[PDB]
Amino acid sequence: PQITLWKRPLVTIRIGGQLKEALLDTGADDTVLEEMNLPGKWKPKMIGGVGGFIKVRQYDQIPVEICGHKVIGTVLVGPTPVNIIGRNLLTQIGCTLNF
Amino acid sequence: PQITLWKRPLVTIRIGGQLKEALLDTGADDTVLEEMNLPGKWKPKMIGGVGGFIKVRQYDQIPVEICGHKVIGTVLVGPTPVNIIGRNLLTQIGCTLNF
Ligand SMILES: CC(C)CN(C[C@@H](O)[C@H](Cc1ccccc1)NC(=O)O[C@H]1CO[C@H]2OCC[C@H]21)S(=O)(=O)c1ccc(N)cc1
Repeated sequence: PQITLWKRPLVTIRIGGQLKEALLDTGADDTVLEEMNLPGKWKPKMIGGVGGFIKVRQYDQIPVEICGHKVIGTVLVGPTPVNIIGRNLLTQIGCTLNF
Repeated sequence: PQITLWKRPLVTIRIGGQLKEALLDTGADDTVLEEMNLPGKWKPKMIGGVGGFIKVRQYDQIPVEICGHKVIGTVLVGPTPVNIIGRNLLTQIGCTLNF
């Protein structure tokens, strides 16, 4: 689709078997999801935004479905206030910004 | 133009007479710039991101030059780690996400 920005650009994703709403976020390097119990190997990481840093669990090579696009990559899990789809996955769905 | 997301979508803006680099940020409701002087009336606001909230100066009706496009809207100034162009101004340049 072509998504305008008058409202937040929210999409449905599926990850670890669960459906979620997430924000398509060109300002995010990495995808970051709210706290959930994902199985798999992970390593700790700190990410910085407005307000400072959060500790996240970094899971590599995770399958995610985003509006019908089946992708595989890194997902960070921790205390973000909103589920965010970052550039690492935006590039896999072929997302561009146009003006 | 159409901007891919392999790299951060960084652009040159002009605000208050000065050239700056900024991030085109679809996950930001609002435009937030690093501490700077700016003429005009302002009022204090809190804005919230990953890590918590920061206190900013809200200036309304500020002209911003973005990639050759002159727009006018709200600019928040404060201790953000990066200059971020949010939807309030992305909409003014006709920006969309496409995939
Ligand atoms: C500040 C950016 C350089 C990076 N941020 C992404 C950004 O799009 C967040 C994404 C975001 C969105 C909502 C809540 C938290 C974070 N937006 C944000 O801080 O916007 C603020 C300014 O306008 C307001 O509207 C939304 C919050 C305010 S970030 O969330 O901190 C972030 C940082 C690193 C990664 N990997 C993923 C996300």
